[PDB]
Amino acid sequence: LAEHLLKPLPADKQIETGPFLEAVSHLPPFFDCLGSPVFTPIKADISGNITKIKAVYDTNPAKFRTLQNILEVEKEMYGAEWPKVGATLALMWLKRGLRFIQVFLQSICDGERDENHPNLIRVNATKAYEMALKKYHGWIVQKIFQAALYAAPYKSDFLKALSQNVTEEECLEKIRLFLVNYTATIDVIYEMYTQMNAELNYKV
Repeated sequence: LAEHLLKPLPADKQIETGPFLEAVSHLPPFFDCLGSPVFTPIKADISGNITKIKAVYDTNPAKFRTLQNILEVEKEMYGAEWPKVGATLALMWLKRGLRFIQVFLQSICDGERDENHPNLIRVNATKAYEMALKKYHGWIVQKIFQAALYAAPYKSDFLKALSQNVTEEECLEKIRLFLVNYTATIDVIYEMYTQMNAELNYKV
């Protein structure tokens, strides 16, 4: 996780597309090590969106140099169907998966727990869900998330699975290091969606 740090934001806060895609491509693999087939479609959703944005970038790397460039080019290129089209739409859903991961990891690092059930991660995952995804899901997918939640590993096991023979405390400090530029980048992407009026609130 500290092997594939995101770059810091440059001074103009424009995120280069190519390095962003390379960086977040390291995230989906972690899903194969959570110990459950329940995670397979989740991995596919995030990976799928990365692939869709990459395929749009690959057509013209210079025109799509930055994430901002993607949104503004597609707005011009598509007309009325935008922002519900192309790499803009894929990144809109990608950012919510990335924010989910962010809120979950930060919650774990901040020592948030259920006193009653201390070695579970259900409260951390639930907070992350509420903050990033829930309002974009209809009732059925919410019900599926609730069920899926029970495939979650124990906290102790989750942390050991992300790690080297290293203490839990060491592993968390490494996660905190990863979260610095990760959080800043996602925040800038959310801000970009707001400024460009590209955010949509349809539920699935």
